[PDB]
Order: sequence, then structure tokens, then C-alpha cells
Amino acid sequence: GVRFLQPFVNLLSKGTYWWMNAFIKTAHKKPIDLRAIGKLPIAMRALTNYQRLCVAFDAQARKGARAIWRALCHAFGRRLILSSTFRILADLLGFAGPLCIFGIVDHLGKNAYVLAVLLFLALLLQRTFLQASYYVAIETGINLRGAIQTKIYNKIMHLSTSNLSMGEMTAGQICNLVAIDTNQLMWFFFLCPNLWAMPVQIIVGVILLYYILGVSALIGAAVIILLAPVQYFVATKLSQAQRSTLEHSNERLKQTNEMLRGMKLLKLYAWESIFCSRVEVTRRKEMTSLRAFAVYTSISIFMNTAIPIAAVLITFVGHVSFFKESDLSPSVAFASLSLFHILVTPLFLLSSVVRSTVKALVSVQKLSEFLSSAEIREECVQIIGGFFTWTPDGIPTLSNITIRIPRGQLTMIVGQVGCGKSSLLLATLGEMQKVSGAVFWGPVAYASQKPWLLNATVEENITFESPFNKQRYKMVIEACSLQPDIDILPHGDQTQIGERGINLSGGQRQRISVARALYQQTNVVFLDDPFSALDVHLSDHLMQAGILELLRDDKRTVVLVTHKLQYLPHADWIIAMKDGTIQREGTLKDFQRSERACTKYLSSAGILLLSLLVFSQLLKHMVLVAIDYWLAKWTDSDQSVYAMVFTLLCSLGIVLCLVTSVTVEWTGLKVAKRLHRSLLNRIILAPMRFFETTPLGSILNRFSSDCNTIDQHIPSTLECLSRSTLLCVSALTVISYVTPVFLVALLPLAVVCYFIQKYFRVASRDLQQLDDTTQLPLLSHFAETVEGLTTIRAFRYEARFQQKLLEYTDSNNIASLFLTAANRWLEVRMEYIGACVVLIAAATSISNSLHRELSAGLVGLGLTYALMVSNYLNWMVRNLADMEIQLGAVKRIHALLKTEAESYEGPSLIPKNWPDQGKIQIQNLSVRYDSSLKPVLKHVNALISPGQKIGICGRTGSGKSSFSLAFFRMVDMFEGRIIIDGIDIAKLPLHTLRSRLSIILQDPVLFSGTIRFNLDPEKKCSDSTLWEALEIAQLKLVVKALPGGLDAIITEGGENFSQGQRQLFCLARAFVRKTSIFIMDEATASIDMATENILQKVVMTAFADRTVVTIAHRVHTILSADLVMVLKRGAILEFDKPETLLSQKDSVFASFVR
Ligand SMILES: Nc1ncnc2c1ncn2[C@@H]1O[C@H](COP(=O)(O)OP(=O)(O)O)[C@@H](O)[C@H]1O
Ligand SMILES: Nc1ncnc2c1ncn2[C@@H]1O[C@H](COP(=O)(O)OP(=O)(O)O)[C@@H](O)[C@H]1O
Ligand SMILES: [Mg+2]
Ligand SMILES: [Mg+2]
Repeated sequence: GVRFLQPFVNLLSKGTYWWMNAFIKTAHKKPIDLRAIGKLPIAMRALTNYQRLCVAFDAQARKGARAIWRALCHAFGRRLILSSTFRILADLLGFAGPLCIFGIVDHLGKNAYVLAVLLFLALLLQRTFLQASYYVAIETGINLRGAIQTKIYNKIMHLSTSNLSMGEMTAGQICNLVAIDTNQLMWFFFLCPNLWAMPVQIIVGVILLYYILGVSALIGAAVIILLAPVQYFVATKLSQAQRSTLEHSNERLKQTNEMLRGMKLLKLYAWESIFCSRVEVTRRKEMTSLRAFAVYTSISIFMNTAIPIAAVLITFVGHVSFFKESDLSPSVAFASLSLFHILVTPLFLLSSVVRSTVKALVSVQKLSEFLSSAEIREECVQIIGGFFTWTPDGIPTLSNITIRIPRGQLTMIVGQVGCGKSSLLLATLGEMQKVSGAVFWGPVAYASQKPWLLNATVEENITFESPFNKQRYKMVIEACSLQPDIDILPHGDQTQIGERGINLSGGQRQRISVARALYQQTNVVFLDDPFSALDVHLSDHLMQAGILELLRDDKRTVVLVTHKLQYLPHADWIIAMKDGTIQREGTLKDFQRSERACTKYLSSAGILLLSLLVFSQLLKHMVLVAIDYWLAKWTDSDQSVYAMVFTLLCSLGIVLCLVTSVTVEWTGLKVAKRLHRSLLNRIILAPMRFFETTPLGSILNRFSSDCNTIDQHIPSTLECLSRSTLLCVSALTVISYVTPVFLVALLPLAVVCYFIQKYFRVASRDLQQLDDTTQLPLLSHFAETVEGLTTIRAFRYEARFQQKLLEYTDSNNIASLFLTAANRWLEVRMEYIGACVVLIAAATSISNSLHRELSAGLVGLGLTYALMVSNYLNWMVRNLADMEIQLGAVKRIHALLKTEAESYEGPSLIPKNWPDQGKIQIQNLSVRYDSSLKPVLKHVNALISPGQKIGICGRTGSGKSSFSLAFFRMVDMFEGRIIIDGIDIAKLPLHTLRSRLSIILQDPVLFSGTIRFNLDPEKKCSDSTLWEALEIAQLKLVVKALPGGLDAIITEGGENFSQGQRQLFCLARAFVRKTSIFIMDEATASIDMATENILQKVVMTAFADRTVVTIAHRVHTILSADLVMVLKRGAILEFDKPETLLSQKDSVFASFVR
């Protein structure tokens, strides 16, 4: 069952893609689908390409960055060679055409119709073989893409998480790798067959022009030899800028990644200016690289036009009067112009080719450095002599661990923050094979400390490739405290969980991960603090239902690592860790007995610059057509008059063309930088609702792809399109002038071409849309596999995931293949149209201009322009399609620009310093996340006296985090009044409101850089200040134990710091901010109670003269406060006296909970 049949048709059809007819006809009748399009052939599957590639890679290794390149060239092989041979034959015929022109003109001056028929056949043949060469190059490229994609996906498996902690294996870096390297390698492998025919082409060009010029060859030969070395030097100066360009863009992308996943914390206390100025500086450096590249390309185009025109002028002048004394018959003149144009076209192309060439080189260097990452080491739960560290060599954290875990038994690991608990969990998991030690125990379910979700439905995230079960799934759901929240969602179930779970809450994702690890059938289950983002009551219900009733039912083995009170009397073994060592060991008793798109684009381009561009282009082309017409009327013959006219026009042409190129490059640069500056400040001024709503992957990929296309694809493509359209205009005008009868044969051509273009347009749009809709999920899958590595390699589901990726990549490949096949079919029929027009143009010429018109000079112009446009027609159509795609790109940028309604900040209270008196009062407050949705708060009324500690309590979904977010005006549908020292938002813009408070979140984020950049991005602190802030935040000892104390390199999250240490760093931000009001949303989330109590005591003794409002799921912290308010289903209630607030409720909500 297949629909694509290129290898499955007859000899004559493969060239024309006749088979496509049905398909393109079918597409208009019914829209296209993935089940509509077929499967991939036997010789097209990514499995066989990966097979061939790995076999060649092995053969190359038995005999580095160069090795894989050799292997690629080997693997494509014969197909690639064939593409080159087809192109060379097409080139020889393309040169053959102008010779037929020479013969026709010669017989016109005096076996002529034969010249027309043979010329028509030759042109048709060249077109056929050129399009076949392009098709086979595209085939080789798509197979390359598939093979290297599956190779890197297989290698991501054996990659160790110690690389993932480093910047080299950054998830964003790996997805950038996949996407941009697909792109760059595919484009280089489409342009490589084109350049493997430039040398043979130029050689045949000169060997043909000798026999036409004679002794006057010297001038053209000197010109085309003087061209080469200066071009080599220019290309060198170009490549040097381009490589640094790539480095700077690669760092900008990671800065954007770490800027967007933390826009909440960024806008919370408004660190925006710092990150925005940093991205602006990176953009300025990138722009320096780009402007160097653009000036060099402008000089390149200047040379590639100026040297040619001088060559033509010199050669002709030399032949007529300088030495030769043989009158150049017009045939020689026009044939020389034709061969010369054929020679000129490759030189313009090679300059654009370098852009893809150095990019392919850089992409392969990156791919080889990625393949050279560290492997994974091939080998009751038993451990004797534990010893391992996180590098090939270094000081260890795992030292002398001995542990026995009998089946059907609960084991609580406990210990301070940073005691190798998760590390013991991962080493036991075999993900980290110890240096020296024995470990014995299978497919093990496991819920990691930082959960992750798949781009799928909830039911799918909980099944995880296992078949469904009526009672099993319902039990796992009804034990995880998840059914009410699931039913509250917009779709009662199968809700498409967004990327990473943005449209989910903090506790929801944790409960979903625990449900996944609890639903699967296995012996051993590891639970890595599954109680961080849960309250007291949900934790009690989950531990009682799933862990004690559901798990202990089947007598499975459970290793659960957390720190609570209820769990200890329930487990059988207890393991105390300290500084990577087991302090004590055993059971409990023995342990207790032991010791709208193009308008703004053109406006940003400038009404003065694009106008000058169009004007200069038109003027240059008018000069070019006029000089050729004048020369034609002169050749068939005031000789000095014509000589001066020719010499004047030959300088006018180069002046005008140089001006055109310079203007085009300037326009491109301006568009690039204005668009980027607009984009970033449109994203910065967005509300948090827009950031949570929008999928972030779309934002980032649109950002990178669109900006790269505009920076590097829009100038060249736009200028080539303009050149081709002006060439077409010139050719049509010339043919109309030479034969006023051709206007009878032009309308049928236009009508047929118009109808076929209309038919192609809808099928092309459909194929492009399907291409995008299949290309998004593949990259989603790549990202999710890269981040959720530990779980996938714990289950040992690697076969299932590799099979899934094979499915997705095969669908992507078939979509791309059909898009390029439709492209090829349109090109072939357009080339047949061009053959028709040139044929009957030459026929009407040889008939009319000889029999009845009797004109000599017009024949050369007519045939030259016809042979020129017969190729520039297809070239022009391709350039127009490229411009359309890039303009749709620009259009999606412009559509992204204008959303995120202003929500902007908009001086009587600013001039007065923000008061230290922390007296605040909220009267009749409500809150709604989305406009016209359910209310979250209702009739909120509270007051807070100056300099007093304030506690808040409540169940899940009560509204504590909503209370905090509304205290910062992060929820845009609040109703009521918020007064702070007789001062509210009535006279204050949002910036002074972002500077007045401090906030610590339950979700700890940490962007890469140094410790100084995480602690104070403003760089306005002394080192003693930060050392004191760390010694107060109970973090000094773990900071001193790192290389480069205050300058240790931090990566985004990673394992350089556990969750508790990230919480402590957020606390340190709060310490150094030095504001009057504090908000603390669960600073207890991932800190041990033993350290948490003393940490809270020290943080109370430190922040004595300022108001602090806390929301902690720890009872004792709530107990220590004076004014505590309990949030209800929608409302609150305040109470002050510790002895009165505990018996007034009749001991219900605050006493028995304690
Ligand atoms: N991949 C890694 N690279 C560097 N250091 C690590 C890595 N993994 C763990 N560590 C170190 O070992 C300790 C492991 O702490 P951990 O067991 O995760 O704490 P907890 O279980 O309380 O969250 C941390 O202090 C950390 O510094
Ligand atoms: N970003 C959001 N978009 C839409 N609804 C939200 C959002 N955040 C919270 N909610 C809703 O608000 C209610 C409770 O708010 P929340 O601040 O999350 O309470 P808690 O902090 O106790 O979890 C929940 O029913 C939840 O569905
Ligand atoms: Mg941990
Ligand atoms: Mg919360």
C-alpha cells in the first residue's frame, strides 16, 4: 500500500513525473491527509539508511570529524555521482544551444529549419536532465537527513547524564542540533551537485569560445583568470565573519531559552532590563558579523558584474579595429554574448554557496563533537562497596555504601540536603555504573525528583505503552487524588498536555508522574520525593492509599526517599545519609538501639530605500537591454559615435548594478535589526497569562527559524527574484520588438501557464501545511526524550521509543519527499512551456524576419533573449516560490508581534521613598486568572500591622499562590482595593510595584552563568555582602567546597545543585534584595525539617524589622506566627492568639492538624 512511485514506473515517465498527475488532480477534489499519502518504499525507509550508514561508519573506524564526513560521501555514493553526471550532460547541451543560435544567424545572413528543430530538442533535453539531477540530489539529501537523525537519536540513549549536566549536552542545544543540522546538511547536499559541475562547465565554456573569438580570446581569458584569485580572497574574508556569526547566534539562542522558561520569576521583581540589555549586546555583536558579511557580498556582486561587462567590451573592440581585421559577423557577437551569460550565472551562485558550505562544515564539526560525548558503561537489591563520582576522573561523592533491600519491604532513605539520596537512587538504577563496587538486583518503574510529561494525553502519560485496564486505571487514578482535578480540566480527559505541562499546576504534574510510576507492572519502584508539591492531606491520602494499600497489596518492592513524620512508623528499613556516606543502617528497632504583514515590513525597510532599490534595478535593466539592441543594429552594418556610445553604456551598466547590490544589502540589514528589536520588546511587555497560554516551543522555534531566514535567506533570494523578473521583462520586450506578430502566440502560453500555476498553488500549500504539521511533533518528541532521559532508561523502554521515532521520521520524510516532488513536477512542465515559447519564437523569426520582414540585426537579439529566458523562466518561478515561503515566515512574525495587549506600566508617590511601614490592608478582594471565568478568590478582607510576621494556611486549590500573584498584580481580573501605607496603584506605575516587595516561589528557577549572576544580576554588591548573605542562608559551607567560590559556572538547573540548594539560592536573592515586604510561597517545599526549623529561626532573627507573609505546608512554621489566616474553599479567616485560635475552631482546622 504505497502512493509514491518514483522507482516503480517506466523509463520515460521518471523524467517528467507523469505519475504525479493523478495525485495532483486528486488533491483538488479532496484535501490531503497522512493516511491519504502512502508509505515509504523498500529503499526509502530510514531503517535501511541508518543501517547502511552505521555499516560504513564501522568500516571507516576499523580503517573523528573527518571520518564521519568520509562515511557520508561513501554512503550516498552512486546516486550522488549520477546526479553529477546528469548535471554535466545537461551543461554540455546548455552550451550546445548557443552554437545553434550562431548557425541560425549565419544562414539568416546568407540547413536552417533543421537548426530550429535541433535547438528545440536540445533545450528540452537540457531541461529534462537538469530537473532529474535536482530530484536525485534532493533524494540523497532526504535520506541523509533521515539517517543522521536516527543515528543521533540512537546515540542520545547511550549518552550519560553527566554530559547532560554540562552545557555541551544542553537540551536546547540538542534540539537546535537536530533542527538546524537537518536544515544545513540538507541544503548543502542540494547545492553540492550544483558545484560539482561548475569546473567542467567553465572549462567547456572557454574551449568553446576559443573557436568563436580566435586571436581575440586573450582578453576574455585574462578576465576569467583575473576573476578567480580575488574571488578566492573575498570568499575567505566572508567565511571568517560567518563562523563567528554562528557562534554568537548559538549563544543568543541559549540566552533566550533561559530567558523564556523563567519569565514568571523575571517579571516578578523585574530583572528584565538586565537580560534584555544582554540579549541586545549579543544581537549587536551578531549584527557586526552580519554587516561584515553583507558588505563583502555586495563587493562580490559588484565584481561579478563589473568584470564581465568590461570583458565583453574589450573583446569586441579588440576584434573590430584593434588587430583582427576580420569583420565580426553578428552571429559571432550574439553567440559570444550567450556563452558569456552562461558563464556568468555560476559565479553569482558560488557566493551564496559559501554561506551553506561553511554552515555544513560547522554543523558536521558540531555533530562530531556531539558524537564524542561520554558513553554509558556496560555492566533483593544488593550493594557491596559503593564508589562512584560524576566524571571520568575526580573526587567522589559515593563512598563505601553497603545496603540490602529484601523484596516486599519499604525503605525510607533520609538525610540532609545533598547527601546522595537521588544519587544513590540513580546508581542503584544502573544509570551510573560505579567505579569499584558490586551491585545486583530488570525493568524498574521510577518517578524522578523533577517530573516530566510527554506530548500526549493524560491517559497516555499514565499508561506509558501498556494496554488499558478497566479497574487498574480507575484504581490508580482514585488513589492518586487526581480525578477531581482531571474532571475540572476543559476536556474531562485526554486533554492534550502542553509542552512540559505548562497548562498544569505544580502538584498536578507530580501526581501524574507518581501515577505513571505506580500504574506500571514491575518489581521495584523508586519514588524520588513524591511529596514536595503536595499538602498534608493529599500526601496522607496518597501515602495511605497507593503506597500502603495498593503497592503493598502485590508485595512489590518500594524505595521511597522523602522526609515526613507519618512515613517512618510504616517502613521496614531506614537509611541515614550524610555527606555521601551512610551514617547508621538497619531496621527501626536496631536503629533505635544503636548509638497586515507586508505593509509594516516595507515600512521598516524604508519608503526611501526600497524605492531607490526598485528604481536602480529598472534603470540598470533598461541600460542592459538598450546597449544590446544598439549593438545589434550596429553589427549588421558615425563609427566613432557608436564606439563612444558603447564605451559610455559599458560604464553606466556597472555603475547602476553596483548601486543596486549595495542598496539591496542595506535594506536587508535594516529589516533584520528593526524586526528583532520590535520582537523582543513586544515579548517583554506581555502579561503572564499570555506566557502561560502560548506554547513556548512555538515561540522559540518561530523566533530562531524566522530570524535566521530573514538574516540569511531573504537578501539573496529577494535579489535573485528581482534580477530574474527584470530579465523576463527584458526578454519579452525584446521578442515583441523583433517580431510584432509574436503577440498572437503569447496569450495561449500565458493562459496554460496561469491555469497550471493555479492548480499547483493549492497542492503546494497543502503539502507545506502537512510538512509543518508533521515536523512539529518530531521535535517535540526529541526534546521530551532529551529531558526525561533517566525515566526512559530506567524502564528500559528504549526499543519502544526508537520504534516511535522511526515512525515519526518516516512520516516526516514522506511529507518532505512529496513537497519536493510537486516542486519538480511544476518545474518540468514550466520548462516545457519555455521550450515551446523559444521554439516558436525562433520559428516565427526564421520565417518572417527573412521572407517578408528582411531584417538582419533583430534575429540575434530575438534568439539570444529567447534562449536566455527559456532558463530564467524556471529560475524565476523557483525564486518566486522561495520568496512566498519566506514572506509567510515574515507574516507569522508580524502576527506574533501585535498580540499581548499592552498591559504596560503607566509621579507623586514615586518621588517619596517607599515607606518602611509594612501596614497593609486588602478590602473586598476577588481574583480571576482568565477574563470571564470562574472566580478564584471571593470577598477577601484582611489587614496586617507594621513589622509583624503573617502566616497563611489552607488546602490545595485554596488560593494561596493566587493570593501572592494578586499581591503583585499578576492576575488581570482582580476586584477590590489593596492599600499599602495609605498608598495603592492609583498613582503608581508597575515598576515601583515590582520594586516594593520580595517573593520566593515554590518553583525554583536558576539561569546559567556564575553565582554572582544568579545572586545579583545587577552586579551592585560587594563580595563580603554576598558571603554574609550565604552564611545567613545556611549555604556557605557548600559554596566554599566548589572551585571558584563566587565564580563557579552554574548550568540551568542540572545536578550542580539539588532542589533544596536552588530553594536556598532563591532565599539568598530574597536576602540581598533588602525590601520591606516578604512573600514566602513554600520555602519548605524541598528542605529537610531538621534544617528547615533552624533556617526559619535564623530567617526570623534576620528579618525582624519587616513584614513577612508565609505559606508553608509545614505545621510548626504556621504555629510560630502571630497572625495566621486560613484560606477556605473561596474565602479566608484571621486569628491571632495561639491559645485562642486553637480552641475557637472547636479544634478542627488548626489543632488536630498539628
Ligand atoms: N551530576 C552531578 N554533577 C555534579 N554534582 C552532583 C551531580 N549529582 C549529584 N551531585 C552532588 O551530589 C549531591 C546529591 O544530592 P541529592 O542526593 O540530589 O540531594 P537530595 O536528595 O536531598 O535532593 C549534591 O550535593 C550535588 O552537589
Ligand atoms: N494559571 C492559571 N490559569 C488558570 N487557572 C488557574 C491558574 N492557576 C491557578 N488556577 C486555578 O486556581 C485555583 C486555585 O489557585 P491556586 O493558586 O493554584 O491555589 P494553590 O496555591 O493552593 O494551589 C485552582 O482551581 C486552579 O485551577
Ligand atoms: Mg534529591
Ligand atoms: Mg501553589
